[PDB]
Amino acid sequence: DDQVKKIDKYLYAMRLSDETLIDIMTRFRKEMKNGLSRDFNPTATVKMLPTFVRSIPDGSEKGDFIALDLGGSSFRILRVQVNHEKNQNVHMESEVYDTPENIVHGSGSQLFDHVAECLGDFMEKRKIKDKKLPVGFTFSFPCQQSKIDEAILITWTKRFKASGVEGADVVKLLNKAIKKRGDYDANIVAVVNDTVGTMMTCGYDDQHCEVGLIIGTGTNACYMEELRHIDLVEGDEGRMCINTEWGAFGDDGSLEDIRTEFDRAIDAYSLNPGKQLFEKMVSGMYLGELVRLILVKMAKEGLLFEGRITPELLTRGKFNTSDVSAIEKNKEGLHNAKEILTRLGVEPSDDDCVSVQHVCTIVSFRSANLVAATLGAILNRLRDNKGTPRLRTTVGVDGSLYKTHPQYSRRFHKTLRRLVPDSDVRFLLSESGSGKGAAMVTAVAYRLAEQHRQIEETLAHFHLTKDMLLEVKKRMRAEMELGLRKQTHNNAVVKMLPSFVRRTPDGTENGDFLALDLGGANFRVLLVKIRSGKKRTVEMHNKIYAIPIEIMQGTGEELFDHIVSCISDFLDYMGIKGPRMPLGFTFSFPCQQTSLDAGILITWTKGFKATDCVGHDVVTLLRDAIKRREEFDLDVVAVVNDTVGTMMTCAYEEPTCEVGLIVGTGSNACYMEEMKNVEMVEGDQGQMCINMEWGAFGDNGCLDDIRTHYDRLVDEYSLNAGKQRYEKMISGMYLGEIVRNILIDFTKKGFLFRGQISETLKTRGIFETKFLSQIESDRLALLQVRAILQQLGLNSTCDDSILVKTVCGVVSRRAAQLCGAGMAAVVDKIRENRGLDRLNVTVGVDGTLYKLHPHFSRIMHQTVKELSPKCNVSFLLSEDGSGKGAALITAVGVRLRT
Ligand SMILES: Nc1ncnc2c1ncn2[C@@H]1O[C@H](COP(=O)(O)OP(=O)(O)O)[C@@H](O)[C@H]1O
Ligand SMILES: Nc1ncnc2c1ncn2[C@@H]1O[C@H](COP(=O)(O)OP(=O)(O)O)[C@@H](O)[C@H]1O
Ligand SMILES: OC[C@H]1O[C@H](O)[C@H](O)[C@@H](O)[C@@H]1O
Ligand SMILES: OC[C@H]1O[C@H](O)[C@H](O)[C@@H](O)[C@@H]1O
Repeated sequence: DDQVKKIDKYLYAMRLSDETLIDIMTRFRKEMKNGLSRDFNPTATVKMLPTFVRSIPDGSEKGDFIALDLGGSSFRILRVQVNHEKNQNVHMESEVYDTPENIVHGSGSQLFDHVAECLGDFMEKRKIKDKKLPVGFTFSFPCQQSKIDEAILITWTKRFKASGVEGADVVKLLNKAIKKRGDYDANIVAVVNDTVGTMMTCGYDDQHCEVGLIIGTGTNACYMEELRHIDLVEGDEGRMCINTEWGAFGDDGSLEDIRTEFDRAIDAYSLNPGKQLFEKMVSGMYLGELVRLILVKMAKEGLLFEGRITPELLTRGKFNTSDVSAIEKNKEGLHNAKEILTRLGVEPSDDDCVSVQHVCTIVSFRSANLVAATLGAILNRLRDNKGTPRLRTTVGVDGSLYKTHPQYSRRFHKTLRRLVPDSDVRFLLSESGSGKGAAMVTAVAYRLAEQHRQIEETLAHFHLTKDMLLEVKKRMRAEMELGLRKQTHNNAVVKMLPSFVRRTPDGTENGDFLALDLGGANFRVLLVKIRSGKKRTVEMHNKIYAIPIEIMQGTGEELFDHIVSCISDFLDYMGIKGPRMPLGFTFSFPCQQTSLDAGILITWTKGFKATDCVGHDVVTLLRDAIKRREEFDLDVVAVVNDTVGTMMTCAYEEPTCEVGLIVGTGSNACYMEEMKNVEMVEGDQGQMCINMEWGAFGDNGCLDDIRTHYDRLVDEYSLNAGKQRYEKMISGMYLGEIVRNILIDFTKKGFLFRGQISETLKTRGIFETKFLSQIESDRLALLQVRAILQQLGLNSTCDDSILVKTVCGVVSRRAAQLCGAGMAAVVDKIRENRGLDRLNVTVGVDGTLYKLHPHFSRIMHQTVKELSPKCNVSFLLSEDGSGKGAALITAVGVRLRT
């Protein structure tokens, strides 16, 4: 009773109470929250690192893996087969590799060369060098991880201290060392902390396992947190294992009232002074040394060995944690004490043995009590997250100390259960080591890496390099030349059609005009009033009319009768009476014009297919339909492409506007060409607006090297298969179908929607590009991308939505770069043709995809700037539509009759 009582007094501060433990538990509860917070994380001592392991095993894991295990008391390499054969969950084989102090304390290169070598030897011996076994790495040190296959070493701890590793991705260093060998290939697909491996190993057996605990060389814990509490990981969806790195608790000085002189001593002479302070009161690397420091002070005070002090006793590290364990054994402890102390150079008495045993008890029990306190905090946190009165959970544990001390685990469990009386906790020893667990992570990581690889390979076909874009630019220029030249115009796919509009607005136009706008999303009839002079004005009125697909694809007589019926209506709607008014017809299809007011339809594009129209003058068609109605009369003065109307609308105010662009249902462009270059039109004086009909670029195969399997599909299922190829990679009518076809392929490969091709995904048109703009600028819940995808009819996961958003982006980005390259050809032709060093030019633009898409216009302007650097291009969106410009065209037309 005496001795122990006095020893209790001497080490009174090492013998913590339940009140103190509860205090410590509450301090740890607060550090966990700081760790997880985006505000305090940078200055949190308990790092709460995301591990990217979002579940314990589910039973679907299967494969043949290699697992490395570095950082604990032994460096191990294992080959782990999981459900690789029926009636054998797991099968394991292992090897320990001697890794002396000079490697652990030397250079990083030397360290990772050593790991690569042992891995080589391991594969060599088992002849598995060609099996392509995915590798998992258990690396028990704090790491910064943004994905499962990256591990940026934050700080060395425990016995390791190799230069050049802190701040480096150890996957990359390990890859580098293996490459240097040149002996074999190794696919490192996952890195995990040993706490995480333990949790996964135990989780494979028990589905209630939510915590991984190590009490070995060092100490740490991981547990399953809710994504909504993990501020540094995007998403509020589900759970993710957090590696607490609890050894660093108190590094800021918050446990200074618990720490003793002994703690301070061991810390000051360790490899990492002032770091991992909590761990230094708890783990196997330090307990023996704490005991030795206490025995030295006691000896010095003549409380032990009659003051005898040997140099062996004074040698740091000479009394290890194994000695503590031996000494605390029930029957042989005192005897072991005797032998152990006898070897210290002393001649310990029997009382000395009892005293030393008690010092070992106090040190090892304080450790157990401390870990109980911190684990209690994690258990309370889980209980709060689950929201129930009682907590049922399994803690998987590993570590030499916990496995070999004769009393520790018992005492730790007891105290833990006392401190968290609301929990029903099971402790499951991890008898197979971290490797089994690592393998389970590895299996999942490997499966996902294979899916990502295939998705990337598919999407890479849509990526266009700058050089590729410069080549598209070059080809567009080449086709422009072909269409403008007499010799080659007839077999040129980019027709370069004269519009018979020879100048931009001169400011004198004025009058009241009617105009039609046919071919885009909305058919419209307009009334436009233009007034010049002191303060010019334009006044416009319009009405949209529907054109059912049966009339768009019925007979020309029916289509024009419909147009005439809508004009009739609009005249009544506006109260237009009096003499026949001039009218400008914007008809957005390729026409061969012989004059402003004559235009023979060359082919239908987009969704129109009315019969007896192709090869007819559409002004004549309109004129005929007005005569059939025999009511109003009209003076059709002009037939105009929408590109050309758009340009004129923008050039009303901008003298630099000499280009028109449409990116809506279809895509096309127009620009002012010099008459000397327009060889299909007699005259070499002045300019002429040319309707490129650029949609058809590629119809001769010139873009076959960039069209993908999905482009081919869209064209093959289209109304005009083989035609308008360039347009089909850019415009509104087509991007949605490119996306849809990519989604279907990914769903069949099992990368999206659970492998379910929902009858509405199999339905063409459903990926409207209306929803393409919507999906491409979202929320963070992507809760937006969900209602879009569900309304139609599938059921996303947040992983799902993401993929859908990425696919959309790849398609729209390529569309805008393609569009850019064509525009880069047009402005550099204008520049180069006028002999200028730089060209300041405005492009009047319109179209629904251009107007509504969040990134199209930006990406496209950037491309133009990169591909034609000596041109400074301003893109001005029309507010008014083609109407103001069709009216201006009509005014000049009237004027030119006189
Ligand atoms: N909070 C504590 N901190 C340190 N040592 C303690 C503490 N509580 C009890 N002890 C010591 O632990 C021992 C009791 O061990 P315990 O596990 O409860 O019973 P047993 O003797 O079977 O191991 C005694 O040596 C006692 O002085
Ligand atoms: N939110 C959107 N994002 C991108 N493109 C869209 C969006 N909504 C509609 N579109 C596309 O815009 C096109 C129509 O534009 P346009 O040809 O100029 O017709 P209009 O202006 O007369 O309505 C369609 O092909 C449609 O798929
Ligand atoms: O090996 C046990 C623990 O040792 C240390 O404290 C390391 O920081 C931690 O990464 C590890 O989990
Ligand atoms: O409406 C935009 C474009 O769609 C198509 O490409 C039509 O051929 C073209 O004439 C029109 O400019």
